[PDB]
Amino acid sequence: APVRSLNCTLRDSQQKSLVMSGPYELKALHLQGQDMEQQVVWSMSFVQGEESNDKIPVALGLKEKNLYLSCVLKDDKPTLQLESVDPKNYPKKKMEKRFVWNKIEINNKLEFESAQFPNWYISTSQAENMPVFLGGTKGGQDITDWTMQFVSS
Repeated sequence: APVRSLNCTLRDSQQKSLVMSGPYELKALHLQGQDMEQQVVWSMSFVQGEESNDKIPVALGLKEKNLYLSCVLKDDKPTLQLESVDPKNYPKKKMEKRFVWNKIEINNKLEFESAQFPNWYISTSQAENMPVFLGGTKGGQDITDWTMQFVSS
């Protein structure tokens, strides 16, 4: 097949799950039991780019939906957003740079660094039910570590 993908869910190091807040926004919160069902399921694609043993470029989109995690400048600052794309042309092996994320395997966790903006990571707040955002600080007050779970697809 052209581009390879696998389905998964993501949780931050504080065990918070992701749910689609608005139409183009994600929020992180502690979920368990029935609520679990609300969590977003992703289709992670292995696209083209600078690769390494612990740095794999990927694209992140919602499963079965033409929505992808993108990186753009807003108020002179790298920002995260969910972007709509033509459902016929995606996903592809050569994704536009703003859609590429470097999946980094640290200790036993994962970090998602923007390919566009070096050292900017998909982060979550310690707080409950807050938006997921792009952060440029490491080891600070915000969470930048994740674990992924593979789903039967």
